[PDB]
Amino acid sequence: AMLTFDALAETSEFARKWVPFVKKYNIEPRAPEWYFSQKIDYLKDKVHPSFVKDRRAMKREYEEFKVRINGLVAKAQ
Repeated sequence: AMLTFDALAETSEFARKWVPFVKKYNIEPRAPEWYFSQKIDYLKDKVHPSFVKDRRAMKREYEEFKVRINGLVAKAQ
């Protein structure tokens, strides 16, 4: 029930980075929590030269997003 104007805009700004990312590199699975948490070594079958750099940026964007959300849950009491 976290839907608030800040929660919605942040989720949308993140999904607008994650969704292209998933399509471009055919990320499996598509859920970002399960993907980064499966530390099954994730380089198999990836061939694009921008992947390593983009995956590292994206992990940082996800992690920061997850924190901003945490701070919106705690700002609803």
